[PDB]
Amino acid sequence: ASELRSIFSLKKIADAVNGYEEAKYVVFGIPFDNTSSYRRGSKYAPDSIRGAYVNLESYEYSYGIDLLASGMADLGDMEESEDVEYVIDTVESVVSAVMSDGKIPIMLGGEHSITVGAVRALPKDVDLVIVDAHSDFRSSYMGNKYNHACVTRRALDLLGEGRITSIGIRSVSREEFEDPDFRKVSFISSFDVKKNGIDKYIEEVDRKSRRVYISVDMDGIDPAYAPAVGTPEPFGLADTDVRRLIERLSYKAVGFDIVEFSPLYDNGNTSMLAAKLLQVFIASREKYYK
Amino acid sequence: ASELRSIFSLKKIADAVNGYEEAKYVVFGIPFDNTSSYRRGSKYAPDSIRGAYVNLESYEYSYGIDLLASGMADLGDMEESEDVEYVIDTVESVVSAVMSDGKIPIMLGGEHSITVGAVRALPKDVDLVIVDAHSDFRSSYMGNKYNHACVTRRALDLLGEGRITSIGIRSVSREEFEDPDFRKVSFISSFDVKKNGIDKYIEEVDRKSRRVYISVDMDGIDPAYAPAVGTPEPFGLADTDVRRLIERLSYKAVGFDIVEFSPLYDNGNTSMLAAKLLQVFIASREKYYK
Amino acid sequence: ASELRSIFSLKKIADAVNGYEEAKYVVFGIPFDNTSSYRRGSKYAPDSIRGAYVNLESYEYSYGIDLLASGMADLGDMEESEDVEYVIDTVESVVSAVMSDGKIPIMLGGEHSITVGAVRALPKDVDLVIVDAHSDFRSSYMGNKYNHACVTRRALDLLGEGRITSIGIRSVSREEFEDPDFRKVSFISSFDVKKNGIDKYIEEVDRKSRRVYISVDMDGIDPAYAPAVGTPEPFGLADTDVRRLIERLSYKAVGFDIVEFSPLYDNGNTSMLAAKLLQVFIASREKYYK
Amino acid sequence: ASELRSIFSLKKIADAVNGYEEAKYVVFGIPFDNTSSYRRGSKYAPDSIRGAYVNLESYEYSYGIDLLASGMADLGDMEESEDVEYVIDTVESVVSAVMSDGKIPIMLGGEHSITVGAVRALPKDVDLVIVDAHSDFRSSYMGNKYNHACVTRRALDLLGEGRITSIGIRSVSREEFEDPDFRKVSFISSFDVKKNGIDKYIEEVDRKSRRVYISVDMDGIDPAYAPAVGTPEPFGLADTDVRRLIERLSYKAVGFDIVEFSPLYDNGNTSMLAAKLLQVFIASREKYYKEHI
Amino acid sequence: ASELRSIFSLKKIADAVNGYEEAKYVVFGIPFDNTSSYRRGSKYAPDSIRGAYVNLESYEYSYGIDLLASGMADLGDMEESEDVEYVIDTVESVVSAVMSDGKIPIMLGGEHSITVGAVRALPKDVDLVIVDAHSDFRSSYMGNKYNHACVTRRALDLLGEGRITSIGIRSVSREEFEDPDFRKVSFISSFDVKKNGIDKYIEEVDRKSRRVYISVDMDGIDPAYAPAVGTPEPFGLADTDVRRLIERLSYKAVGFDIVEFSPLYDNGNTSMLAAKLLQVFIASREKYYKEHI
Amino acid sequence: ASELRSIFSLKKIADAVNGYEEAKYVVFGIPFDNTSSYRRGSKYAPDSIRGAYVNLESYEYSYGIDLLASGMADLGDMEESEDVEYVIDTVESVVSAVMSDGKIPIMLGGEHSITVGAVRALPKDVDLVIVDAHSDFRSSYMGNKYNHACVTRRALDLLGEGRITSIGIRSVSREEFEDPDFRKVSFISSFDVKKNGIDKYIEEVDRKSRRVYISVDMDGIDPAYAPAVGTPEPFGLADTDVRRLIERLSYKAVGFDIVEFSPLYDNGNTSMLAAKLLQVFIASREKYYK
Ligand SMILES: [Mn+2]
Ligand SMILES: [Mn+2]
Ligand SMILES: [Mn+2]
Ligand SMILES: [Mn+2]
Ligand SMILES: [Mn+2]
Ligand SMILES: [Mn+2]
Ligand SMILES: [Mn+2]
Ligand SMILES: [Mn+2]
Ligand SMILES: [Mn+2]
Ligand SMILES: [Mn+2]
Ligand SMILES: [Mn+2]
Ligand SMILES: [Mn+2]
Repeated sequence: ASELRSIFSLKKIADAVNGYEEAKYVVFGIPFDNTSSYRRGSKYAPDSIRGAYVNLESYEYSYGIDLLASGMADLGDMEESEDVEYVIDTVESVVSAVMSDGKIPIMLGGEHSITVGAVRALPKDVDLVIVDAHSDFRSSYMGNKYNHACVTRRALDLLGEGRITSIGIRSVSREEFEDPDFRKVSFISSFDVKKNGIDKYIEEVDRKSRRVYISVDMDGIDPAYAPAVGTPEPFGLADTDVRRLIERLSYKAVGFDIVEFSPLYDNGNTSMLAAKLLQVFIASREKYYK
Repeated sequence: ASELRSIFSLKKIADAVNGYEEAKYVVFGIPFDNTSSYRRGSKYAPDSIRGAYVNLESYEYSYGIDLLASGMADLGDMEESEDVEYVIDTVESVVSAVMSDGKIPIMLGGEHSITVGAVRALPKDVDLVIVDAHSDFRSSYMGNKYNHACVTRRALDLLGEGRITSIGIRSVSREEFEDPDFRKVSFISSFDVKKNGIDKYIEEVDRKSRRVYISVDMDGIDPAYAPAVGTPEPFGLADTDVRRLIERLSYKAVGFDIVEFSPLYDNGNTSMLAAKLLQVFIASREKYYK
Repeated sequence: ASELRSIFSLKKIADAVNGYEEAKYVVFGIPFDNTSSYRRGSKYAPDSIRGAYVNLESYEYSYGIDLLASGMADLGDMEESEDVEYVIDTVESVVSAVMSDGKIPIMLGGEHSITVGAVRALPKDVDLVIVDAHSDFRSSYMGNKYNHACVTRRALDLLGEGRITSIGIRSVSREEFEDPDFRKVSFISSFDVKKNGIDKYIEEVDRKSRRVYISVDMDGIDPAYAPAVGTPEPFGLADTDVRRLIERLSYKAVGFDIVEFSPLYDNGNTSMLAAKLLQVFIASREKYYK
Repeated sequence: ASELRSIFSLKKIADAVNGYEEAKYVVFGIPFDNTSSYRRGSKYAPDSIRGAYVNLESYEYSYGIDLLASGMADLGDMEESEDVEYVIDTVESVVSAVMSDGKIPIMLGGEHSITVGAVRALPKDVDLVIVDAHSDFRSSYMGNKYNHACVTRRALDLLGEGRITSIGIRSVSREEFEDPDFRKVSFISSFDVKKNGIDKYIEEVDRKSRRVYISVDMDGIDPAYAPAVGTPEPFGLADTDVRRLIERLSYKAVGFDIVEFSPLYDNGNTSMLAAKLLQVFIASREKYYKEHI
Repeated sequence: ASELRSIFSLKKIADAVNGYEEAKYVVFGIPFDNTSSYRRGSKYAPDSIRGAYVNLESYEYSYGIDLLASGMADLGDMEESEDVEYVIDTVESVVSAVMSDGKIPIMLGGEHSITVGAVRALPKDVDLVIVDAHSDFRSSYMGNKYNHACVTRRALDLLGEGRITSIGIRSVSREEFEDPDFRKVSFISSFDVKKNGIDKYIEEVDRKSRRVYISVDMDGIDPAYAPAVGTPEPFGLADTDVRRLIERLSYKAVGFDIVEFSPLYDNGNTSMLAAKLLQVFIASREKYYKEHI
Repeated sequence: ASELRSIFSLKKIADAVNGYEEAKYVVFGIPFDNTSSYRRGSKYAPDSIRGAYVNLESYEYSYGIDLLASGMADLGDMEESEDVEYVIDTVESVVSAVMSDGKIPIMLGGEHSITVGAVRALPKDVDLVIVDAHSDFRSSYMGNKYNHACVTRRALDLLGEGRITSIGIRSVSREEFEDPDFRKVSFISSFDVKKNGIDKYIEEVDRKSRRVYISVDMDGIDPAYAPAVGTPEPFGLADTDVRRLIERLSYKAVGFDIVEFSPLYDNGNTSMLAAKLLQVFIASREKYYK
């Protein structure tokens, strides 16, 4: 009976051996999809990342870290729901608790809008850093203020100006651009990165900010390195630009998330890049602290 | 921390609420693939069946049973291995234990050859009932006696004549047919079923056998109702023939298994039929005992 | 400029050569999708049906009817929305308007929930005829009484006992089976049909009803024939069982809708089946009024 | 040097072991497609059939015939060409030739219009038996008489009345149905079959004809069994219906072909049925000659 | 009755709001394919482009141009035809016509051979700028002069020397390379670009030509960015390289087209780049006329 | 009968018009696959490369070389086997025989493990050059020392220090990093290449080595360019980095293999890249010996 628990186990991130009590890093999943209009399937993103992860080594070669000894847990997934507001509420209290207990939340989702709940838990020293191809700055979309095209908006409301940066941007609504409050966020385009490099904007954030929260909207990355994103936008960042950003900023991170790609639209390469960025986050941080 | 175990959970069959201790039905998964030459992916079958299952109702309408109150557990999956012999050994001891403890093993696999381990645990009153498009009767295949094209062979060696029946058969090797021992198994073709019906051969088994073990090689079923099978064979059984067989024989079953289909070769309809047959098995049996 | 309109045209059903005024059958799409919790994509089915239509002939062989002279019209799609109530309200209006004008509404939708709007606009002497794998009889699903899992409950409230029949049903939640009002609807299982034939249940309707509305939730059909449906359920009707029903009730029908299949889950076959069901409705009816 | 030819071989039908001269059954591909409108990819069918064959046993259980010892050869594929007339003319020579030598041509194709070729080669006693969802009976299509929707018409031009049957049909253009010549061919609807059984229509042909040529347009079968046909038509024949047709008629068959499916549109199940249907033709024919000769 | 036309509409480019008469930019599809050998499905490109466009914003951030107020119209698609000459002749009339009215034709196609049409309509001052992985510069292919591998050749026949440039090329048949006439066209290799930057070659064209027509053969782009092109060729141009080409040249452009990709071969990313490239042409051109007129 | 052989032919590389005797480059396939534990399908890559080849021209533009007159040969495939050792033994023989005859072996395989056989047949003055994402330096994997995760360990045993260089490496298990013998191989990261360029590492080989063998494990290339590889790893080489290496070492090379990509995981692009790498090897070399 226990000899059976010893032989069989449910699906998990391979290196998340530690339970919650002992974990420095707490990986969890939020299967929410219900405001996405173009491609659907983000619901299934966490699970497919658990799938991809087996192909990965328990040791990170670039950083010289063994993830097996990094203290990761995987709680799994929350109930599927159709209600953005309930989903946001739950994220909020979950992120509170992890952070409160001296741990670092790593949230795997479907949609971007779950990040709103995370922002709600941010203290005043923490600044927000987004990777994204769109400014999610609409006042509302589809009669919902929590449509995943409003996340940058919701974040402004909660944090104020001189607090939020988003990088990769190359899709913006007119309604958004003409808004006065638009200038209250630092929007950095993919074209800017392609011209001046990534380190320049990584510098600005590393100077200005005591602590950070990193949210990765997968579609900021060019479709070539990430085909399965929910809303593809040509001319985007390189997977290495996002690696570099994470690499540099992870020592100051209170929390992390990866959102907005759909396992049903490719054969696994995107969920692979996702699982790998989850590695870069934990490995770069452990090297730093040693 | 416990409020978290209350919100998050790892992937499972939805109705497998009960732990091992309280379960009448013990679902587990065996991710083995390593002798399959044509299509690969059975490794991933159990997981995809967990996936499909959510679309299903917790109540069975045809049998009037609520699976939530049927006492199912899901232990999960065993370690992936390349070694048929190790995999077979482990299956053997697992099946022993469940049966020994008054419970009914329900094994989700990749390859058929894992059934060999199950047979090894069968008492003398139990007879074997297979659904399959091939006689897996080769003496050996690819320098392995445990190649999944030898399962009917291995089963003969263990059980003797007048013990094994396989239904759906429409692919047979010459080497197999010319073997003297071939007649020691009751091979029933799909063509026979299409002519005389299924109930006829279900009758023969229900008369002759005190108890049974049911093993479903998914490819016995016609490709139309099951596209993702590992080795497709046209002109095969109807999904309802297999339903009917299970429906009728489940009250005498000591154990069950579903094998030989690959989630990567279709969009989920096959793993759906699989998950549904898992239902028909438990529901038809609970109705009988009431 | 007018010689251009004669050289280019927008995507249409190739036999819908008549404008509204001069039409007997009015074809329109509803790209609504937003309560489907398994497979998503319904939204795109109208477009795809138009696409499949090109492979069909103008002359339906089995009825000596030429569809190019059947008075068909194609109005395209209604703007996408996330609001169920609002979508239903609009449907109610379009449907009422069209029947008032002595025309017949062929509604190509996404979800089944749009059928509610059609039900609202129905005269005391029209009964509802549904093909479906599920009873769709929930009082409410996922915080909503217009969830597509409720379309039959909603039909009941509008129409009362002895007006609604649903064929193909094999998936029922227990809450629905136990609700007292369940029996006020003639629920016919696919098992009943495979056993007693389809004509038996057709006779039961042709007798008891002066006029009808036909709703095809495409999953009533076995996944062998409609693999692209939103919620597959094995052991279903044959495509020829549905053809037969349409063939037989087409002369009494006031309207007709087709729902619940995501064209993304296959390579065209399902939407071809949907396009052929369309061509059947219009040819069997006209053949009649010859 | 020659040890290498012993280790490596080009791709073919695994049982096609003999050279042409020693072969009874000569399997060959014609990758032609350039008249097909709706789904394209027929060109690759013969290759995909060779690939699926590996999954099949060399011995056919239901006939008790070992295909390895049934005198099969595989010539491979013909060059691709955009010209219909050029292919049809090429087929005709290849069909005539193989029949002269008392061999049995099995033509794996793309489109159905390659069949026209084979029909030019037929003696007066041979009748044509077609499995198809449409009456490819159209005077012309897209400024082409040899367009793959006109195959039946071009067949009637060659054979005349009472020589041609086509089974499974369920899609007909009024221009064909209104032709006086339409009744000069036997058309059996997939609905006929589903109502009267296939055997009835098999019985008629067997009694009437002394020899046949069998042409299988893969879309005559219901899309559930052949999902990857070039022009799908629901409410078709059962995969078993076509098997029974072949089982019962292969002993009189002078030639055979399989056409109009496209491997790009599924994961292999359609080319697997196509390969099985080819086993069935050879095997059931060998069963006849082992029993009655 | 008329309330219904207010609720329902046929599918088109979401921003193509104006009728022809009031339009500056006239977008139209030509679903023609019947010369394409390797991957097929170009026919469906224009439809798939309209479908991806829904994912794009009506306002283009990098140019500060609202497309809804840029005078776009969408005529829809032309009948399908199997005849190359017939389509090319049809295009030529449609291109001439739209240019006469001082409008700007945006031709969404399948194959590249539709471009020939548009080239017949060009005035003497207009030069042709082609993005392509091959030199579709072949005297004939498969007994066809208007075969889609001969587009460049037929272009030279019409314009003569110094009038034509083609960028990104990395696949050439020796029969072309050995032609004396090969040097009468400017061919810039994708390797040239990757070495010297795209701007260099953009500078040359801008200085030389007073006006241009831009033809984008989608396979000139590296398969990483356009996976679903009809004839993929690795080591291609960056998606950004083509954007820069358009950005910089759309103010002189009398016409534009996008061709030779097939939506059947991916999940939408290629038609999404195709739709973005069309936004880029219109937007960057409007930016010029808002700044300098 | 002989006029038939002139009209039909079996699947071949369209420029391999010469028989063995008259050939300088000998192209052969090894459909071996049976130690790959993630994606399976390598086995089919030779066939697919032949298929992609049809889209290529006979004349390679960038080298003024006509491949129809380069003395190429295509021998087809070796019978499938499940035995690694045996496959390797056969490879060893074919490779030795071919180099002895002063011919160059282009081996199109499935797995990387076949390269071992080629390594066995190498003279004291030929160094090994590998493109790969992983170090492949395990002493043994999954109960086997000829697992494809070991191909570099096995290379070392045969060749000793200062003879083996591997470029693109970004995935290393810790056991390999810690083994003392690790440093006896020149391991070049894809990060090193993106930073310092590729030419730097090419110079390092062109100098230190008289002659070489080139092995392309296709996953060394970033999933953007070879999405169909057996084990994807993000942050990799550009396809042009590999082209460059081949361009530069082709004149010293004694053999050349291409491995580790399953054609099932894409729609042709990877095998096109593999076919183009083939055409590069043969054109860059010949251009040279002009
Ligand atoms: Mn976002
Ligand atoms: Mn975004
Ligand atoms: Mn089996
Ligand atoms: Mn089997
Ligand atoms: Mn339903
Ligand atoms: Mn329903
Ligand atoms: Mn035909
Ligand atoms: Mn046909
Ligand atoms: Mn071109
Ligand atoms: Mn091109
Ligand atoms: Mn590797
Ligand atoms: Mn390797």
